[PDB]
Amino acid sequence: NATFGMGDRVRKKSGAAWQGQIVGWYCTNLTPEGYAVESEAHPGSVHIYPVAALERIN
Amino acid sequence: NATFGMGDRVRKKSGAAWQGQIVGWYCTNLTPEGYAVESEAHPGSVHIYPVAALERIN
Amino acid sequence: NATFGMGDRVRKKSGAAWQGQIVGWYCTNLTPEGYAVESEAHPGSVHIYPVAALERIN
Amino acid sequence: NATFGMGDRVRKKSGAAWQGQIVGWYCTNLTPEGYAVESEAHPGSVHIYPVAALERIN
Ligand code: NA
Ligand code: NA
Repeated sequence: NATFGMGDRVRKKSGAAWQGQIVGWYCTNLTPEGYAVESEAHPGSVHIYPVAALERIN
Repeated sequence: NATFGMGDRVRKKSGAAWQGQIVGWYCTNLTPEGYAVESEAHPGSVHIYPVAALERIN
Repeated sequence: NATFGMGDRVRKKSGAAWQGQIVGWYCTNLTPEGYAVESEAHPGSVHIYPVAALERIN
Repeated sequence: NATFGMGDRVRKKSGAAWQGQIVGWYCTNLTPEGYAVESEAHPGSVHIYPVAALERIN
């Protein structure tokens, strides 16, 4: 039931910015659906965010 | 061919410390096999590391 | 007018946990008063947070 | 004796990329001279690095 798949382009909706491709997944009690996103601006740098923080873009 | 699975207890081998359970996975060109690890000391806090940075513990 | 000083013991108030000593400072438009905190559980690992996310403890 | 000052434009020398302005400082035993850098590509997002990881650019 994953919202995003590998390679989707996503951005953070608000606050500190982040944008790039989905490169992984994680799950905790605090964040039952989380994603790893590699920056499209800073190759190799990856952030993890809850699904609710992210939106898919073209 | 994953080295670790969900729930394995791992620690960072050197440098800044980190220890807890595997909670996810990611893959980039820089890090073709990476893991998300939730701290066992700081619930909810998650770091991502390359496989080579981590070792499984009891 | 800094809320915390070097060496203060602080914790994150909510969400993902973090606890340890103040080891630095930063300032952005999003976070005009921010602090670096070295984990007391994971030596060497440092997170940065806005002041509003942190509280001083004994 | 700080290598960089607030507002210097810096980049990470190798590995995962990062580039933007110095916005803060930190010091630990592992990293006796560290800096906070706000991405110029992703406003509001800040990483911390040891001085040896960074170089000043125009
Ligand atoms: Na991380
Ligand atoms: Na950082």
